[PDB]
Amino acid sequence: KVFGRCELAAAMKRHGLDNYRGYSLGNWVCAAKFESNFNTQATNRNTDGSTDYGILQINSRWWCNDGRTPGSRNLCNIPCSALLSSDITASVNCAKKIVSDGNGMNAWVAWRNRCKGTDVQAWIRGCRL
Ligand SMILES: [Cl-]
Ligand SMILES: [Cl-]
Ligand code: NA
Repeated sequence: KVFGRCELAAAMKRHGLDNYRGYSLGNWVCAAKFESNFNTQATNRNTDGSTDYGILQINSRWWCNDGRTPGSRNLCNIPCSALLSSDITASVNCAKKIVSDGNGMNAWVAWRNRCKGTDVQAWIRGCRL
């Protein structure tokens, strides 16, 4: 599923991400835009052999099991394919664990390079929330 901007904002609110660990909703919408272009099906292979999955590009070395990343830790205890669903619950639940690990949203490269320090509230402007 390719979400619209405001539709995704509403879904992430319904799932408790607004101000989760102090990150306002716009931060999460901005991260999703630049990680996946709001597409739940997005996948991208990395040089180390791991793969990133879904709307928030969650990595198969640490967070989910894809059966082809040797030494994977599977800290979210889920198959990576579950992160590609039109239902974002599994992605949100795993993201909550990632953002709590100590580095906050700096775990998402695109957030640090394209969202951090910008006017992220623009990503929710106009939306009925
Ligand atoms: Cl959803
Ligand atoms: Cl933080
Ligand atoms: Na915001």
